[PDB]
Order: sequence, then C-alpha cells, then structure tokens
Amino acid sequence: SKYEGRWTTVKVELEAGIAWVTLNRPEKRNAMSPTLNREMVDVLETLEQDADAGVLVLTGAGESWTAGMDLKEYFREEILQEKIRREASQWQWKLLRLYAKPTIAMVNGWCFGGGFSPLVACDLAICANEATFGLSEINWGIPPGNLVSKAMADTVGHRQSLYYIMTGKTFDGRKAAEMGLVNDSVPLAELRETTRELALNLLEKNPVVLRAAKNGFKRCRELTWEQNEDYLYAKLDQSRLLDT
Amino acid sequence: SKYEGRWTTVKVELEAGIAWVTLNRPEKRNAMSPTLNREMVDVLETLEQDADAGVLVLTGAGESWTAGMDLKEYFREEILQEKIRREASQWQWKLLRLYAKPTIAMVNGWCFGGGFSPLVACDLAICANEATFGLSEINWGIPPGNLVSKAMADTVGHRQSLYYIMTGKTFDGRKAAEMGLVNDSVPLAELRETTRELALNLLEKNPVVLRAAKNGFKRCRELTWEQNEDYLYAKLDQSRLLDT
Amino acid sequence: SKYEGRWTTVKVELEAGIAWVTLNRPEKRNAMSPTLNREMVDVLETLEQDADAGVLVLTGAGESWTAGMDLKEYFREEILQEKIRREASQWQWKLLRLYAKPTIAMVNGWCFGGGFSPLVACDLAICANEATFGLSEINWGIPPGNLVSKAMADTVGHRQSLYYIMTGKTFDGRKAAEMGLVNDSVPLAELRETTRELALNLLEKNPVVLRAAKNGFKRCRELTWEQNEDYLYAKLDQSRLLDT
Amino acid sequence: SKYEGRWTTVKVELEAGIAWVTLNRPEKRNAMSPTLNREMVDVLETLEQDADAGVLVLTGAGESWTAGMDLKEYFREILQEKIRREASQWQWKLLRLYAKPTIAMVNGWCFGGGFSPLVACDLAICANEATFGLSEINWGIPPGNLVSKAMADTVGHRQSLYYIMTGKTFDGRKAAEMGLVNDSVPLAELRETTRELALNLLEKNPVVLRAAKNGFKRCRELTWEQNEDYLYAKLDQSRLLDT
Amino acid sequence: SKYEGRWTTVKVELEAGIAWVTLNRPEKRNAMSPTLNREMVDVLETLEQDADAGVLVLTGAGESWTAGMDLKEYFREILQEKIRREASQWQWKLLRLYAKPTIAMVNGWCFGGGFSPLVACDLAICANEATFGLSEINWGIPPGNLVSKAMADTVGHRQSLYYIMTGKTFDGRKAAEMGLVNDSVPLAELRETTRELALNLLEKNPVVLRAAKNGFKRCRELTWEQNEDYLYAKLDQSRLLDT
Amino acid sequence: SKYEGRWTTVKVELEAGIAWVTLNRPEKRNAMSPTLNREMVDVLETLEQDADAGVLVLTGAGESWTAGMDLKEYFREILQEKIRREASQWQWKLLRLYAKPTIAMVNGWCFGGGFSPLVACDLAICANEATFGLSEINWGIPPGNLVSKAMADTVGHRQSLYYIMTGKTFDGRKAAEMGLVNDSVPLAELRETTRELALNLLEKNPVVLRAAKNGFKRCRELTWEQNEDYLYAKLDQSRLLDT
Ligand SMILES: CC(C)(COP(=O)(O)OP(=O)(O)OC[C@H]1O[C@@H](n2cnc3c(N)ncnc32)[C@H](O)[C@@H]1OP(=O)(O)O)[C@@H](O)C(=O)NCCC(=O)NCCS
Ligand SMILES: CC(C)(COP(=O)(O)OP(=O)(O)OC[C@H]1O[C@@H](n2cnc3c(N)ncnc32)[C@H](O)[C@@H]1OP(=O)(O)O)[C@@H](O)C(=O)NCCC(=O)NCCS
Ligand SMILES: CC(C)(COP(=O)(O)OP(=O)(O)OC[C@H]1O[C@@H](n2cnc3c(N)ncnc32)[C@H](O)[C@@H]1OP(=O)(O)O)[C@@H](O)C(=O)NCCC(=O)NCCS
Ligand SMILES: CC(C)(COP(=O)(O)OP(=O)(O)OC[C@H]1O[C@@H](n2cnc3c(N)ncnc32)[C@H](O)[C@@H]1OP(=O)(O)O)[C@@H](O)C(=O)NCCC(=O)NCCS
Ligand SMILES: CC(C)(COP(=O)(O)OP(=O)(O)OC[C@H]1O[C@@H](n2cnc3c(N)ncnc32)[C@H](O)[C@@H]1OP(=O)(O)O)[C@@H](O)C(=O)NCCC(=O)NCCS
Ligand SMILES: CC(C)(COP(=O)(O)OP(=O)(O)OC[C@H]1O[C@@H](n2cnc3c(N)ncnc32)[C@H](O)[C@@H]1OP(=O)(O)O)[C@@H](O)C(=O)NCCC(=O)NCCS
Repeated sequence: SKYEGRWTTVKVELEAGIAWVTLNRPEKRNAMSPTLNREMVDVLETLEQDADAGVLVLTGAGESWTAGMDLKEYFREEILQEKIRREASQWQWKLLRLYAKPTIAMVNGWCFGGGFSPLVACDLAICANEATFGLSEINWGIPPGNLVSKAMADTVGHRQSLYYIMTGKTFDGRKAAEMGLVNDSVPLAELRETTRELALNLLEKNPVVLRAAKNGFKRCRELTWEQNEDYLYAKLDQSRLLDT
Repeated sequence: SKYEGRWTTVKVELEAGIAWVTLNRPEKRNAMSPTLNREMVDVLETLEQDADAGVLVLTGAGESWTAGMDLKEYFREEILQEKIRREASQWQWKLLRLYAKPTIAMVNGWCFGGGFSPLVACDLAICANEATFGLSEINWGIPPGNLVSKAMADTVGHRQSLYYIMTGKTFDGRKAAEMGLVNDSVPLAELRETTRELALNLLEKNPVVLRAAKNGFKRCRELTWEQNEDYLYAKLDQSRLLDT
Repeated sequence: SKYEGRWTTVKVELEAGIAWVTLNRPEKRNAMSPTLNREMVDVLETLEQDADAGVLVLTGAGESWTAGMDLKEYFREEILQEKIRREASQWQWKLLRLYAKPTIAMVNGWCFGGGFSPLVACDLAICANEATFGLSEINWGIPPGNLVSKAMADTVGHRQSLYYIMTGKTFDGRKAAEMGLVNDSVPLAELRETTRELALNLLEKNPVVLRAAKNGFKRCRELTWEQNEDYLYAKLDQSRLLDT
Repeated sequence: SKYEGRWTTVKVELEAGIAWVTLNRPEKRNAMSPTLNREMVDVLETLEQDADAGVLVLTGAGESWTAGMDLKEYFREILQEKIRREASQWQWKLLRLYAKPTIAMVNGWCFGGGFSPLVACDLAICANEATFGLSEINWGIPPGNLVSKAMADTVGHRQSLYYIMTGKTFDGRKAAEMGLVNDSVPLAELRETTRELALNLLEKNPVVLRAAKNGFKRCRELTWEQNEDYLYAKLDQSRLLDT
Repeated sequence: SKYEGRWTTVKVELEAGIAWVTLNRPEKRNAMSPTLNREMVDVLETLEQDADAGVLVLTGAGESWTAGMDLKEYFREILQEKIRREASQWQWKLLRLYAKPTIAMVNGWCFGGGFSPLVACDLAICANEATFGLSEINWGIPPGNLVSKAMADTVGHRQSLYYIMTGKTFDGRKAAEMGLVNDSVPLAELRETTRELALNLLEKNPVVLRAAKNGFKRCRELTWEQNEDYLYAKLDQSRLLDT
Repeated sequence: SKYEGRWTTVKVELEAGIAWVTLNRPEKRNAMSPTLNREMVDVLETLEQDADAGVLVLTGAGESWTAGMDLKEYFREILQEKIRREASQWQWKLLRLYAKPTIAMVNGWCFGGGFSPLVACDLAICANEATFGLSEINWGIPPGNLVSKAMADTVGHRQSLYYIMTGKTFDGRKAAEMGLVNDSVPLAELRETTRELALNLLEKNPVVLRAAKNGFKRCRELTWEQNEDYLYAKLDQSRLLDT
C-alpha cells in the first residue's frame, strides 16, 4: 500500500480520503518513544502534502490508544533531552493542533498522561465506553509532562481537572464525555464505524474553509473580542483568497 | 407609541421599564442587512439615554430570531465593505456586550451564524424548546463571520463548539441549554412570560450597581487574578461614586 | 493542643497530617472581619512551615461556612481601607490559591459572596447537599467584592455566573456541583468523612510533586500552549530539583 | 470648497490627495469639547469614504494644537458614558487603525487629552517651538482617557512618569528625544516637511500601506508565536484586497 | 527620632514630609539578606500608614546602594519559598504600586537583585560615580527574582542582553542613556536634586498622584481597548477618594 | 573541514568554539530561498548537538547579509504552508530561543525578511557601511513573516513606522541609534569586535547563559506577578541542569 513499510512504530492506511493513523507498539501499549515521536513528525508532514488525505484519524494498535510517554526511557537520562522534548512537542500539538486538515482522535483503549496532549490537539474525538483514562503521572512521582496540564485546562473544568491530576484516579469513556474531553463515547463495537461517518461528513466540506474555521476558532480562544474582530476577519479574507 | 415609525427593519416597545426590541424583516427571517445594522446602532444609542428603559429584551419578528447575515447582499461585493463590517460590530457586540443596561436575548426561532454574536453579547438568554440553531456558515462555504467563533469559544466547550462549526448541524433549544449557550429553554408558549418575570426582577436592582457587576464580570474574564484585584476594586469604587 | 489559643476568630486542629481550619465566629455566621483576615494570613504562613501539616481543610464553625465579608464594618468607612483590602486578598487567594500544600474547602452551610474567592482558590472542594450559596452582593447594593467575580469567571459558565450575580438568587449544594463550583455534594452527615478520605489520599503523594502539578496547572490556564511548553517544563525540572 | 461650512469646530481642506484637518476653536486653544468630538467622528467617517483623500494631517488653528479636553464641561450622568465614548471614538478607536495614513502636525500647545490622538496617528511631526506637558496632575486629576497608555506605548517609563507625576512642560526637541514624534523642525519649515512626507505616502499602494501600518500596531499586543498566524493572515488579506 | 533604633539593617529619617530610607549594612555593601527583607516589608507597611510621610527615597549607607542579594545564605527547603516571597514582598509587590511616590537615590554600587527595587520605584536618580552591573552570570547563576523583568520593562533588549550575558559593569551616565534612571548628576549634588524633586511631589494631591502613577504602570500590561475601561475606572476611583 | 561541502547555500566554519555561519548565495545577495531555509533548519539542528560549537555568528557571503526573501519563488498552494513554516523554523522558532548564544554580524545589505533572524539573534553587530531598509512597501507588499514583530519589539513605533511606511533605507549608525544592533563599527574592525565578544560568551557557564538569555526574552511577554513563578522556575531548572 501507499505507505506500507515507511515507519517502524506507526502505520498509515488511506481509504476514501481518510488517512487512518495507527500508533504501532501494541506490546508496549503504544507508549511514545523518541523513535515514535520522530516518525509521527514525518507522518504529519508527509500527510500534509498528500492530496489523497482529506481528514486524519488518530488511533492505536491493539487495546491501547496510548499509555503515555515511554517510561523505560526517561529513566535513561542531556542537550539531547532538549531535542527529545521538542520532537514530542512537534507532533503532539505544534503540528497537530492547528493541522491544515481536519483531525479526529479515535480512542480505543488506554489513554494515559502524555497521550492527553495529542488527544486534545485533535479537532474532535470519539472514545469507547470501555476505554480507560488516567493522569497517573502523580503515582509515578512526576507532574504531567509537556502540555498535558494545558490540554486539561482548555478542556476540563478545574474542579475535575485537579481531582484527576492530584489523585491519579482512572475514569471510563462515558466520564471523558461528561467532562467534555471527547465529543462522545460509544461501544467499542460501533467505534470505527461512527468515527468514519463523521470523517466522511467533514470530507464533504471545502477544505480551505474548514481549515480557517477550525484553526481560527482555536486561536480566537487566546484573543480578546476587540482583537478578534481584526484577527477573525483577516482569517475570513485569507480563506477567500486561498480558495479561488 | 414612543418610537413607532422610527426604523424600517426594527421595532421597539416600552412596557414597565422594559424596551422590547424586535428585529423586523420576518419575510427575510430577520436576516441582518446593512440597513438593519445601521438602525440597530441607532436603537441602542437611543435606548441608552432613554430613562424609561431599565432593561432590554432582544427578539425577532415571526418565527425567526435571526437567520444570520443577509446572504443576498454579501454576494453583492469595497472601502464601503470596511464600514459595513464595523457597523455589524458596533451593534452586535461593541455596544451590546458591555451595555450600560441589562440585556436579555429571547430566542423564539431560527438563530443562524452571525446571530450568535449578539446572542452571546446579551447578558442572559432564554430560548424556546422549538427554536433551532446553526453555525451553517460551513455549508455556504465560509468560516463564521465577525465574532461568531469567539462568541462560541467563550460559551461552548471546544469539543462541542468545533463539531457544530465544522459539521454545520442544527441543534434544538434544549441542546443550546445543555451547552450553556442559553440560561434555559422553555416551551414557546411560556417564553415571553418567563423572559418578562426575569426582566422585572432585574429592574428591582440598583442599575448603576448591576452595570458594574455585569460589565465588570465580563471584562474580568480577560484579566489575571492579580490584575483583577486592582481592576475589580477600581470598578467597585467607580460604582460607589456614580451611584450617589 | 499544638495551636489551641493562638487566634481569636480561627481554630486549627492537626490530625494525621491534616490541618483542619475552622473559621470561628459562628454567632456572626463566620463573617470575615479584618481581625479574621489578619489571623488567617498568620494561620496560612504558620501552617506552611509546619511539617506535620500535609494538607489543609477549610471549614466553618456551626451552620456557616462563611456568610461573606463583615457588613457591619464596611459601613464603618481610609489609607487604612487600602490595607484592609490587601489583607483580605493576602489570605483569600494570594497565599491560598497557589498554596504550597494541597487545600480543600469543606462547605458545611452558608457560603455568601466574598466567601467565593477562598472557595475557588482551594484546589478542591466538597459541599453538603444542604449548604446554601449566594452572590447577594446585588441585594445589598454592591457589585461582588475582591476577586469574587473572577472566582466565578474561572469556575462557572457565564450564562450561570451572570444569572446568580445579577439576580442574587440562592442555590443549593447539588447545584454548586452541577455548575462545577465544587467537586461533589454529599449529605452533611457524610461530609467530614468524605473530605477526610480525600485528604488522606493526597497525603500519599510526593508533596513537592503535587505542588508543582497543582500550582503549575492553575498558572498554565493564563498562558498560551507555546508559552506553556517552556513554563510547564521549567516547572517539571524545578520539581525534580526540589525533590531530591 | 467640498467641506467648507460643514463643521463648526473643524475645518478640512483637500489639496493634492492630502486632507488637511484643522481643529478650529483657536479662541479656546482648540480645547476638545463634546461638540468637537462628535464632529471629529463625522470628519473621520466622511474622509474614510472620500476617494480624493489619500492621507490625513491633523493640526490646530492658531498657535495651539489642542490644550486637551474642555475643562468647562467636565464640571458634571449616563450622558457622561456617551461623551467619553465619543472622545474615544475619534481620538483612537477610529484614528489609530484608520483605513488611511495619518500624521499629527503639532504647531503649538499640546497638553493632556491631546496626547491620545497624537500617539494614535501613525506618524507625527512637531515644531521646536511647540510646547507639551501632562498638566492633569496640576489640575488635581490623573491623565484621562487613553493618555496614560498613549505614553506607556511610546515613552520610556522613567521619562513617562517624570512628566505625568510633576506636570512639567517640555518643548519640541524633547518630544523627539523621547520618541513622541518622528522629528522636530522649525515652525517655519513644519508645513513643508509634513507635505513632503504626505506626498511620499501617496506614492504607496493604499491597501498595502493599510495592512502594513495597522498590522504593525496590532502586532505589539501579540507574541511572536501568535503573530506568525496574525501577520500572514494580514498578508493574504492584503493580497485579496487589490484587483 | 520616630524610628531611630526600630530596625537593625535599615534606618528611616523623616524630614519635611520626605521619608529617607537607608539600607544599613554598609559593612556588607547593604547586601539584601533575609533579615533586611523582613525589616523592609515592615518599613514599607509602617511608612504607608505614617501621615507625616508623603514621599519615600531609598538609598544605601556608605559607598554602596546594594550589591544585590546575600550570597552567604544562598548556600541552602520549604523555608526557601518564604525567603524568596519576603524578598519579593518589599522589592516590588509593595514598592512598585506603593500608595505613595517612591524615588531610588543610587549613591554607589548597584548589582544583581538590587535592580528590581530600582526599577519598581516610580522614579530614580543616580550618581555619575555609581557603578552597576548584572554580574549574576559571572557568579554562575542567571538574574534572580524579577531582575530580568525589571530590565525587560526599561532597557532595550540589545543593551539588556549585552549586560545580562557579559556581566560587564557600567557607570551612572550609561544608566541614564539606557532609561534605567531619570538623570545622573555628580554625587556632590545627588541629595540636593533628589530633595528638590521629592518636594515637588509633595505639592501634588496625594490620592490623585497615586491613581496617576499606579494606573500608568498597570496600563502597560493592557491593550488600548481594555485600558478605556481600566483607566476610567481609576479616574472615578480617584474622584471617589478625595473628600 | 567538519562541514565543508555539507550545504549548497550555507557554509559553516568552526574556529575556537565559535561557529561562523555564512549565508552563501552571494550571486543573489544571499536572498532567502526555500532551499536556504531547509538547509538553515538542518544547520541550526546540527550545530545545537555539536559540542565543539559554543557560540554562533550569522553573516553573509560578499557585500550582502541578505536582501530578504527570494522574490523569484514568491510568484506562486498547500506547499506554501510548508515553505513559510520552514522560513519560520530557522529564522526565529529555533534561533530566537536557541540553546546557545547567537550574534548577527551584519556585513552588508539587510532588507525585509532578513530583519526577523536579525532581531531573533540574542545580540547583533553591524558595519557603519552596511545598509538596511524595509522595502517591502516599494515592492507592493507589507512586511512578511515576523518582520513587523521583529521591529515592534526593538524599535520605537514612530521610527518603526517611518521605515515600514516610506521604505526609506538607513545605514549602520542609524541601526544603533534605534536599538536594532548592539554597536556599529567600521567594516574593517567588524570581524574583530564580533570575535572578542564571542570569546567572552564562551567564558560563561553555557547552561546558565541559556537560562539567562532565553528567560529574559520570554519574560517580556509576562507580567511581574506571573514572572515571579516563571523566572524562579528557570533558576531552579538552570541549577538542575549543571552536574
Ligand atoms: C497501560 C497499562 C494499564 C497496561 O496494562 P496491561 O494491559 O496489563 O499491560 P502491562 O501493564 O502488562 O504492560 C505491558 C507492557 O507494556 C509496557 N508499558 C506500559 N505502559 C508503558 C509506558 N508508559 N512506557 C513504557 N512501557 C510501558 C510495560 O512495561 C509492559 O512491558 P513488557 O510486558 O513488554 O515488559 C499500564 O502499562 C500502565 O498503567 N501504564 C501507565 C503509564 C503512565 O501513566 N505513564 C506516565 C504518562 S506520561
Ligand atoms: C432560516 C431558514 C431555515 C428559513 O427557512 P424557511 O422558514 O423555509 O424560510 P425560507 O428558507 O423559505 O426563506 C424565506 C425567505 O427568507 C430568506 N432568507 C433566509 N435566510 C436568509 C439570509 N441569511 N439572508 C438573506 N435572506 C434569507 C430567503 O431568501 C427567502 O426569501 P424569499 O422567499 O423572500 O425569496 C433558511 O432561510 C436558512 O437556513 N438560512 C440560513 C442562513 C445562514 O446560515 N447564513 C449564514 C450565517 S451569517
Ligand atoms: C447567613 C445568613 C443567611 C444567616 O441567617 P440566620 O441563620 O438567620 O442568622 P441571622 O441572619 O439571624 O444572622 C445571625 C447574626 O449573624 C450576623 N451576620 C450574618 N451575615 C453577616 C455578615 N456578612 N456580616 C456581619 N454580620 C453578619 C447578623 O448580623 C446576625 O447578628 P446578631 O444576630 O448577632 O445581631 C444571613 O446572615 C445573610 O444572608 N447574610 C448575607 C451576607 C452577604 O450576602 N454579604 C455580602 C457578601 S461579601
Ligand atoms: C494652552 C495654554 C498654555 C494656552 O496659553 P494662553 O495663551 O495663556 O491661553 P489661555 O488658556 O490663558 O486663554 C485662552 C482661552 O482658552 C481656553 N482654554 C485653554 N485650555 C482649555 C481647556 N483645556 N479646556 C477648556 N478651555 C480651555 C481658556 O479658558 C481661555 O478661554 P477664555 O478666554 O474664554 O477664558 C493654557 O491654556 C493651558 O495650559 N490650558 C490647559 C491646561 C491643561 O493642560 N489642562 C489639562 C486637562 S486635559
Ligand atoms: C559591590 C562590590 C564591587 C564592592 O566592592 P568592595 O569595596 O571590594 O567590597 P567587598 O565586597 O570586596 O567587601 C565588603 C564586604 O561586603 C560583602 N558583600 C558584598 N557583596 C555581597 C553580596 N552580594 N552578598 C553577600 N555579601 C556581600 C563581602 O562578603 C564583604 O564582606 P566580608 O568583608 O565580611 O567578607 C563587590 O562586593 C561585588 O560586586 N559584590 C557582589 C557581587 C554580585 O554582584 N553578586 C550578584 C548576586 S545577586
Ligand atoms: C540588496 C540590493 C541593494 C543589492 O544591490 P545590487 O548590487 O544592485 O545587486 P542586484 O540585486 O541589482 O543584483 C544581484 C542579484 O541578486 C538578486 N536578488 C537581490 N535581492 C533579491 C531578493 N530579495 N530575492 C531574490 N533575488 C534577489 C537579483 O535578482 C540579482 O540576480 P540576477 O543577477 O540573477 O538578476 C538589491 O538587490 C535589493 O534591494 N534587492 C531586494 C529588494 C528587497 O528588499 N525586497 C524585499 C522583499 S522581502
């Protein structure tokens, strides 16, 4: 297939304009190693230029979505660590959150802290009732890494954010949905199907418009109303120009 | 009556200190034309100085609240367009959001993107279970206009905001309420009544205080705690001075 | 006991690493007088250095949590008033909100505006179904004082925030929970018990980590994603250093 | 003339694309009254749509630019929320991000409230002879409207706070040292230097010049990382508006 | 005297409304120790409520302003969260938005941590002879507390970063070029120039001067559009607090 | 040599810890093309991990620093989202908060897009002879990428807007007046002055210097009250990374 064999820790399947992306260390519950961070940068930069990819789905192999950063690795370690950090950032949110194409997280199982940044950076998100979530950094004796805290701060109310961050307790899919972490939670049985219907629906939209709408909305969150009058019109006009 | 005949696209009725404002193009589902934007600036500046107006209700004629910006008009078109944009801003949020008197949106039917700015800029909002809402800019092939995105970003969680913005799907009143877009949703039958009870309740309050409370709260959202200690006390003291 | 007799308006009990703090003017429904503000600064600075205190609970004597600022006192009054204001700030949020140790509000009864700042500045919060809440500043003819508005703006959606601020209406514990003001609401009967279980659970955590996690999360709310990559890593590294 | 007789407190002479706008209450040192505020809103809004108007220059009749807001009026409610708003509407809400280039030509006394539209103008030329101060403090009031912020955005905080705190005056040469103006030239050559520059700005594609100047001013409020998005959005917006 | 003997590391002479506040460990070049921090909090809090105190001047005993934080102490936990907080409490949390005007009178060496309360003061006068540097870098540590931000807010980033990165020193004349002070005058006339100015600030309505200076400093953090609300709120607040 | 032949548009000579980095299309006045962008990303990323590299200097081959972005290319979509991103990636995303000290050594013409990596460098030395302008306006486009913001962060808004609006050029002496560089010295002594300073920066603990310079730059975006948390977090972070 188009990309079969291109990466060791990640696989990509194109189907009807959908680039399904699977994180591919099922035996390590798809933990995010530096290898996998470097490959995921490449996968995103590659799919950005591939005109057969209209929408991405992010998912994980086996029963993990991801189980967070690769533990048995941080233990290892240092100007190198600077660049290891940047390459986690590069794919998890620097590219993904304001991606030029629509993104959806399809959360099939374990999502554990670290995995929350790229979850939140996806435009939308469906999970399984049977998925299981955790900000268990605290039990391993660290505070959430990367933009995990910020992912939560934009998404979950602080009463609920701080409980889960400070206690380390797990929560099920239904609960991720109550808290507004995902758009919805459906039986695993119906997950891939439901995600796909949505994926197809977004392919129906003018993709230069959808970009400006979705990526303009995200940035407008950080600006004042009076600043946004100017920003969001500049993005409306930009959209007009890049379409014709 | 006091203001009967003063505007072509908007009507105003005073009753017990309540300025009921009706957008008045029912045959165009109260779309917001430049004419109607210019008149609504005037209506707000006029009602600001009218001491018989203690609280405003914003509502629309017939079965529309508003159906958003006037389509068959944007198609038309350009230094003019600059000023057409400003005059939409002037009434929809520049005057309305930090209005000197309490404001309530009474959403009786269709509310479609564009109509969301002045909906959110109103201090409070009641809708009918039977009203119907949409950010269908995307199906017409544009991103939300004016401060629509920002209206949503301050009001609805991003999972839900982006679904509705990116898909274009409609939602009913009950759902606007779940998402915190309105204070509540009641049968159309009871709407005008329920709105009025609330309107009367706000008339009971010292209006220089209510201003400082409501308009100070809105602005405090953009400031840090440490900045707000100084801002909100300056607004408390201001309130004291402008009252006696 | 360790601190018996140290303050006139506040009492402190240590038990299993928990500093239970009781506001202690039950006959004035624990209103917050300048005396009580000065003592609460001292109580927080004192408990910060006491290594037998791992977590704080904030609660009030009798049937009040607090009934807000001391009315019969503001009536009294002025460069003095400057310093009276600062000392309310000092304990209610300047020290409490980014406190070095975990904090929990245990809301046993009346909480009325003013009491909302230190409620929200606590990391977490449990209330009784039978507690009763109000932003009734408006009926007394003032806008919320201190950081009350801001407390609400960070916690409750604006539809709901502004209703309660502008109307002055009361709400019960169950409702504080719906609005995300508290983590949960339980019968008064089970309150002290439920709070304690949680308090013990947080004592199990590395306290230099918990600090950086909880106090880093709060501050990340005010920063952009790109700013937070640098901030939250600096806080991760800080945490590493202050632990060993 | 086009505009001759249209405004009681303001006078507007079009000449070679330039729109010379003269504050016209010299009997009051052009003090900024509620009347002069409303008219100025109109003037700006009229000149925005006048295609014979490429640049604006703002200057004062006589030996006065303006001596600030009208003290006689100050003296005394909801009506005050409007008069403030009208002061703002022209002195910076419209002026600072105006659709066309703007220059302040400061011929004489510029005190207090006058600093806002001074700063709000894209560029500014004064006279060696012109004299400024922030006298609000001597009148027993703190700088009003956006004056403080005008100062904060352009003058170093040590110098800013000397003049706000003492209310001492300064002349055109000091104005230039501080960064409050582009240059200070003898009153003699002031109209000439302003005209030269105004002519230069007319050479430029008007839509581009808009994006350039109005994008730069906003870009101060934004971080680099936010600005990558904003300024590129203004680039494309600029391209879209050309024909 | 009123305050004579009240503080071990600080000395406070009231004279004609002026409150001369002297950092008083000249044997240590007035190095800012945890003791001197706690006392300074008290001093500021005491002088806030003293109605005979209209202005403050902050200066150092001997030939030293301060040579920064106390290196002997630095050397070594939760207690560190307090000592930092106390350093902050006086050097800017209270000082920078102090209820009364504040002037730094810089008589001698001013290094490192000393720059925060330098900047935090509304105004500042130094001596030609006084010498400054940001030597933290030579000690193998980056500027501490709010030092960086002191520099960011007042000195251009090229100059700011030369001195933070190299740790080179500079004298009073350079200080003034950069905008770090209001002026640099021979040590001879330093006490005189400071007194003159201090006297001028006493002429002013105290409540108004507060609103004016403390509003200006905050207005830097805000946009124009936000500032319309903030500064008018400080205007009215100012009016309300007068009698 | 280590890097000799590794890059087609850029040349990198290591000498005594210093990493002289030369933009190397002198036939095009080192115009910044998509090729030179990609290579520059690589160069920076390579030099970050090279332990023989302590400082960087960025300079241009011939009598040109760079004359900005490559106009021949500009001319013509999703691919444009990448080429912009690559321009950004090196000119400020990596450079401005680079792990090692950075100096711009400006030997010749510096126009337009070149101002971003100019500003983004921690420090900068130019030649009396070198010539700059913001000519985008004459080309019928507004400053691109982060140029505006480069200017907003370092040059006073009056001067910033003169040069953005008119597109007039200026020489090395003006550059220094405005705060765009640290100094302007005869081309003759330029390499010497740059080397001296570069040598000085190598004296410093590298990890500390990082925290110091990169903390200072970020601290501009933050308020004092936020900065108390941020900068102390960078202090401790700095201590943690030393051995
Ligand atoms: C996800 C989880 C529940 C899986 O449970 P499970 O189905 O029983 O699978 P196991 O726990 O047996 O782990 C299976 C393998 O995955 C590995 N693994 C799981 N999470 C991992 C991580 N974050 N890093 C590295 N390896 C991981 C285990 O080491 C184990 O390796 P091995 O059996 O090949 O030696 C569990 O691994 C877990 O709780 N991880 C928590 C991660 C976390 O919170 N990290 C901090 C976030 S940044
Ligand atoms: C509101 C709506 C559902 C009404 O349905 P309806 O009750 O069947 O009424 P119709 O759709 O028949 O439209 C009735 C009239 O209203 C007009 N109208 C409705 N919305 C309008 C708009 N935004 N601008 C201009 N005219 C509009 C139609 O042109 C039609 O005109 P005509 O019959 O006089 O020729 C439908 O008009 C609509 O979906 N509009 C969407 C607007 C939108 O999303 N705009 C972008 C937002 S800024
Ligand atoms: C809390 C409350 C419901 C208690 O009701 P209750 O159980 O009947 O008790 P009472 O109302 O009889 O008040 C009991 C005593 O508490 C005092 N008290 C209550 N709230 C107080 C306050 N905020 N300040 C000072 N005293 C207060 C009353 O003066 C009364 O004093 P006294 O009986 O010793 O003369 C009622 O006191 C109240 O509504 N306070 C509102 C406070 C408020 O909204 N303040 C603005 C917030 S900053
Ligand atoms: C500008 C100034 C130096 C002019 O010098 P001058 O030649 O002496 O002229 P005068 O002001 O003495 O007199 C001319 C007229 O201008 C009027 N005027 C001047 N400034 C004014 C102001 N700010 N508001 C209202 N009227 C003003 C005077 O009332 C006087 O009118 P009158 O003759 O009807 O009484 C001096 O008027 C001045 O500084 N005034 C303003 C003080 C100020 O800065 N206020 C700040 C508040 S924002
Ligand atoms: C200010 C300075 C030039 C004074 O010149 P000097 O006349 O040579 O005086 P010296 O410092 O040599 O000696 C005077 C005393 O002041 C003390 N001192 C000076 N600066 C100090 C500081 N920052 N912390 C603690 N003690 C200090 C010395 O330890 C010495 O005490 P001792 O005599 O008990 O050993 C020089 O002391 C200096 O630069 N010191 C501080 C270095 C610095 O800037 N540190 C920055 C960290 S924020
Ligand atoms: C820098 C400058 C003064 C050099 O003076 P010069 O000695 O006359 O050199 P010239 O530019 O005339 O010619 C040298 C070559 O450099 C090329 N060049 C110069 N600037 C360039 C740019 N910005 N983009 C692409 N190519 C450029 C020319 O096309 C020419 O190539 P050619 O000989 O293959 O046609 C002048 O080239 C200049 O200002 N150019 C750029 C204009 C600009 O600032 N654009 C801003 C857009 S960001």
